[PDB]
Amino acid sequence: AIEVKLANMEAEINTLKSKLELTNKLHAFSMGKKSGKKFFVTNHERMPFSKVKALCSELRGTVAIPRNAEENKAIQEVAKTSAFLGITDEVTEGQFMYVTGGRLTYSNWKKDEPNDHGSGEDCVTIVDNGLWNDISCQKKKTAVCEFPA
Amino acid sequence: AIEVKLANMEAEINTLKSKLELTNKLHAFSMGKKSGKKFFVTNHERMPFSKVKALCSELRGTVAIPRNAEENKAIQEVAKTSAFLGITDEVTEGQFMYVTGGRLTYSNWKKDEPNDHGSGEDCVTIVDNGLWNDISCQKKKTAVCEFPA
Amino acid sequence: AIEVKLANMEAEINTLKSKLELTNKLHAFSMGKKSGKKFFVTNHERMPFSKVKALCSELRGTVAIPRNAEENKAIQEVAKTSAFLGITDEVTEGQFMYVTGGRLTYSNWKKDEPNDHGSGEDCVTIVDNGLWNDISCQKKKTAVCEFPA
Ligand SMILES: CO[C@@H]1O[C@H](CO)[C@@H](O[C@@H]2O[C@H](CO)[C@H](O)[C@H](O[C@]3(C(=O)O)C[C@H](O)[C@@H](NC(C)=O)[C@H]([C@H](O)[C@H](O)CO)O3)[C@H]2O)[C@H](O[C@@H]2O[C@@H](C)[C@@H](O)[C@@H](O)[C@@H]2O)[C@H]1NC(C)=O
Ligand SMILES: CO[C@@H]1O[C@H](CO)[C@@H](O[C@@H]2O[C@H](CO)[C@H](O)[C@H](O[C@]3(C(=O)O)C[C@H](O)[C@@H](NC(C)=O)[C@H]([C@H](O)[C@H](O)CO)O3)[C@H]2O)[C@H](O[C@@H]2O[C@@H](C)[C@@H](O)[C@@H](O)[C@@H]2O)[C@H]1NC(C)=O
Ligand SMILES: CC(=O)N[C@@H]1[C@@H](O[C@@H]2O[C@@H](C)[C@@H](O)[C@@H](O)[C@@H]2O)[C@H](O[C@@H]2O[C@H](CO)[C@H](O)[C@H](O[C@]3(C(=O)O)C[C@H](O)[C@@H](NC(C)=O)[C@H]([C@H](O)[C@H](O)CO)O3)[C@H]2O)[C@@H](CO)O[C@H]1O
Ligand SMILES: [Ca+2]
Ligand SMILES: [Ca+2]
Ligand SMILES: [Ca+2]
Ligand SMILES: [Ca+2]
Ligand SMILES: [Ca+2]
Ligand SMILES: [Ca+2]
Ligand SMILES: [Ca+2]
Ligand SMILES: [Ca+2]
Ligand SMILES: [Ca+2]
Ligand SMILES: [Ca+2]
Ligand SMILES: [Cl-]
Ligand SMILES: [Cl-]
Ligand SMILES: [Cl-]
Repeated sequence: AIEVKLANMEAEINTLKSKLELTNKLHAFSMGKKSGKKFFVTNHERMPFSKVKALCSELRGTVAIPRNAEENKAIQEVAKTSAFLGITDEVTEGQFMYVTGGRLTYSNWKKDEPNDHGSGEDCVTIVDNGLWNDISCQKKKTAVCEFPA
Repeated sequence: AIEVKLANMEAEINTLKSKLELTNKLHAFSMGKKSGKKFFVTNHERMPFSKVKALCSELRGTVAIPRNAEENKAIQEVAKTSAFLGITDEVTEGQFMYVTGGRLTYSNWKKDEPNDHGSGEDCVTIVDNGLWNDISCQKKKTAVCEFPA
Repeated sequence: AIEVKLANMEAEINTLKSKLELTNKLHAFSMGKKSGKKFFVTNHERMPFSKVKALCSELRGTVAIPRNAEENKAIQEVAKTSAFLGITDEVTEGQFMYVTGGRLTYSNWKKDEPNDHGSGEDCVTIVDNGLWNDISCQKKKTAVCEFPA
């Protein structure tokens, strides 16, 4: 009994792992994930940058980061309203870095941005026209998480 | 060896349990669940109150209940049409109680309601405007379930 | 004690099986699944018929098939644009069959369709008004899958 029951349970676990993987595939599909492309998801809730970071991390994702014009538009369509991007110059003023590390490979700043206006702006929002503007990380913007391709 | 196989399998199970919980979190988020707020969801099907109660229970949820104006609006936008609420006055006419227990606190009655019209109306529906109207439980209204915050 | 650990593992696995099924049920409900009815899902991605079939099959579903006017309207609403249906006359020109087997019964062909235009058209697409047209399986249309009732 012992060894047989153990061997079976191993098959039971393997079966459940496959089922859960398929469930995740179906869930990603319904969330709009295109084949071989990373995808963006939002609950349409507005919150400060720190809360967005924590939220996406818990979901094992990251704050949405556009690496090109296509992805920039994609985020825009998902968010619908101004949302935070996973880009800040919190570590060193003037040096915008990805929250995942590294300097920007792609940008789409509005004229005269980023300006660190007034009291300061260390976060980035993608406006309702695709251009970027740095804003206060304390302002409440739409939470948009990104998941791997 | 057996003890090692067993320990290793317990580890796989814990990981799988954590992974499914993550799947649940991401799903709720994609469906609009806000931070620290109850999750309201509908399949847009209209049915009698008894079926709504049965359906939500099968999903391990309950018929949506607005505890305040904020939740009332949240349910209003998920339903979009007239939907049953988890409130009835079947025990003592005029005394509305939540299906999960307790006396009705927050209410948002429409003018001249509740009127227990005709043969009697013991269920409650949140109509398009967000206001409430008492209606026969046998009538078919949208099914909206609620899950914990 | 080995046997005690084994029995707990079985209870852990069975609890996990039930929870995964609850997750699947809740996901179907959120996707608009009506009681005792099959449901449809789409990621809004356009691809050739062979790709759609492969995708749905991988998710344990099939390319959407309207068996009546109700299902047709439902698919039309999910798709939003022209999408492939799980119906083709690839095996024998002129005789449309469901990808899962059997000859086509209910149909909703547009005026003067099907016409196997030019070199040929063996796949079927549901257009914006809900009517059908036969087209090349090589063309890219929205991927819409159906899952069991
Ligand atoms: C004066 O106050 C208002 O009076 C009207 C009419 O009595 C109420 O609306 C009726 O509500 C009853 C609920 O028991 C029914 O829904 C009536 O509707 C039908 C019906 O019985 O199903 C619709 C049928 O199509 C109709 N038959 C035909 C052949 O047309 C049928 C007959 O006319 C009826 O049997 C004759 O007695 O009537 C409604 O007309 C108002 O109640 C409010 O609105 C309704 C629609 C419900 O939502 C109630 O919960 C509301 O209180 C009532 N309003 C107030 C403020 O008192
Ligand atoms: C009178 O009957 C009607 O005839 C027209 C013209 O042939 C059909 O429309 C064509 O259908 C074919 C189906 O294979 C293609 O969709 C044609 O479209 C293209 C194409 O071949 O992809 C579009 C290309 O952009 C175009 N090329 C350029 C450079 O512009 C190309 C060329 O014109 C063509 O290849 C030259 O050889 O045409 C359609 O024009 C009608 O078919 C029906 O409507 C179309 C749009 C499809 O939905 C078909 O499945 C429909 O049956 C046809 N209608 C009927 C009722 O018989
Ligand atoms: C190109 C440029 O430099 N433009 C300047 C404006 O900044 C641009 O637009 C604003 C809206 C932001 O998007 C910037 O990122 C962008 O560069 C600038 O506008 C002012 O910017 C500051 C940024 O620190 C701020 O957004 C001002 O709005 C608020 C504020 O957040 O501080 C909005 C608050 O709701 C409001 N408070 C209340 C209680 O209503 C405050 C409040 O009025 C001030 O704190 C009072 O001191 O303002 C926004 O106006 C503009 C300002 O002069 O200058 C442009 O050159
Ligand atoms: Ca700074
Ligand atoms: Ca700055
Ligand atoms: Ca700025
Ligand atoms: Ca009564
Ligand atoms: Ca009553
Ligand atoms: Ca009434
Ligand atoms: Ca053919
Ligand atoms: Ca012809
Ligand atoms: Ca053909
Ligand atoms: Ca045709
Ligand atoms: Cl800041
Ligand atoms: Cl009643
Ligand atoms: Cl073809």
